Amino acid sequence: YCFAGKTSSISDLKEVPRKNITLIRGLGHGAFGEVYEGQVSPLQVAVKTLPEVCSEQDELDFLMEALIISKFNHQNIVRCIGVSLQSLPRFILLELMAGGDLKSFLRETRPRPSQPSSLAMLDLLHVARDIACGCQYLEENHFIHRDIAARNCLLTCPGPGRVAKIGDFGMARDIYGGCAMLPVKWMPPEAFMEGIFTSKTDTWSFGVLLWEIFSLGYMPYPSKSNQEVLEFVTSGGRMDPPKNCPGPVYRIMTQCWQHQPEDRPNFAIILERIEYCTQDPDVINTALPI
Ligand SMILES: Cc1cc(-c2cc(C(F)(F)F)ccc2O[C@H]2C[C@@]2(CN)c2ccc(F)cc2F)[nH]n1
Ligand SMILES: Cc1cc(-c2cc(C(F)(F)F)ccc2O[C@H]2C[C@@]2(CN)c2ccc(F)cc2F)[nH]n1
Repeated sequence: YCFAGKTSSISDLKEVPRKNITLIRGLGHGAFGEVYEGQVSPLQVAVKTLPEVCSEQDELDFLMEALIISKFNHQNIVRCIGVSLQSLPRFILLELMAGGDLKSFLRETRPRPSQPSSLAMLDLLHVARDIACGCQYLEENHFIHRDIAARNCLLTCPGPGRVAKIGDFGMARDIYGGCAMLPVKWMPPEAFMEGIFTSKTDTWSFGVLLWEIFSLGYMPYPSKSNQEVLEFVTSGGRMDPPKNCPGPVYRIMTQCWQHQPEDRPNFAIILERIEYCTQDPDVINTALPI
């Protein structure tokens, strides 16, 4: 694997003795295996596991994740603490995000008649700004994530002062299973039509993510199916604003969704435009829907 002008190696990872690792509680499922809260000797960690019953192709997939995530050095990308590959099942140790994934956080935190005043519009911009920062770092380093979505984002803590980061790279690794598994609802025309991926691919996906954030955890093209989206988008159809979404934010989503890739902004521009949205009172004083 190459990144930042260097070729990484399996030895360059930090092997953590298995005896030092201790699993605390299950946290969900990954693309393939499972995930746990853990402790290393007292360091709080997250542990991605590789099933023992796995293919020899899956083993190599697992290693690649570790190598990929290890060469990143950015505050908006989950840190890789190390690996425990010499023992079975093979572990990958990663930064722990107490806020959990973003999609769930948005759904769990939707303002409701019981407790409406939970989140504000300014909080959503910071999350979007956080992810835009990471994507720019990837673009600057010529890495194409190719699966920018709320489900692959994590939060350090649920309360104020949370930071959002990109937490999963299973897609970039797989391309470096099938059609019904393709994230069609997050991809531009040239991706699901031709299989072309660039930094302007991630620009389109970030627009969908933006829509996810200001719909507060909704599913893109809610009532539509994958193929209905596939025909909707190629025809020039685009999603409507999320409920109460301020104009200048939606205007970012619509530029991210330009049909031709060269008509979409890069992440330097998106960031700048997003920061500008944090500077408009009429934007950050808009109330969220219940
Ligand atoms: C690498 C890492 C995972 C967690 C994590 C932490 C917590 C808690 F709040 F309890 F600490 C809860 C869930 C967490 O991820 C779980 C949800 C999963 C599994 N689909 C996930 C989501 C997005 C993603 F990008 C990677 C994931 F693995 N932290 N770090
Ligand atoms: C290609 C593209 C750029 C944008 C864009 C998006 C946003 C938003 F806030 F919405 F993110 C804001 C500004 C945008 O371009 C503006 C910066 C300009 C004008 N100097 C620009 C720069 C380079 C270029 F090649 C075309 C340009 F028009 N969209 N598409």
